[PDB]
Amino acid sequence: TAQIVAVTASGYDSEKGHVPANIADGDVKTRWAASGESWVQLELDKEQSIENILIVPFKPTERKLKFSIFYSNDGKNWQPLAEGLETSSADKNGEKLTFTPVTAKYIKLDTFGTDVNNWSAINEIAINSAAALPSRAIK
Ligand SMILES: [Ca+2]
Repeated sequence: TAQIVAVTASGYDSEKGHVPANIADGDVKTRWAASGESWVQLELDKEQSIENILIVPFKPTERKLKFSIFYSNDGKNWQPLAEGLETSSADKNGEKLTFTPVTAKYIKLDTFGTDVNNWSAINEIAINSAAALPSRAIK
């Protein structure tokens, strides 16, 4: 996987400490969570080729997360990989999202809550994962 060196976000659940770094700590038991329309931004160690994103949303069989994914080299000007996606509720395995490869230093997810409530909660994200999951092409 591509090294995530820094994570930032619009906000987070500070009472439970569901901080942005939890999205990239390699532990599916910790999560980032924020309410309302939110965003979480992943900075890689360098600009590099991106071919997949692994997303492990919280309570996936109960809650489908609505989100969009953007990429950038400067962290200021964004291009979409896909907009208005929902995560699957089929199982608890996460999903491997695929797309025409791009070059990026930053990946940003703009999130819109779930079909259950207005929290966005993600256990883990990884970039260029080898997870043994079927490819879900997103655009
Ligand atoms: Ca985590």
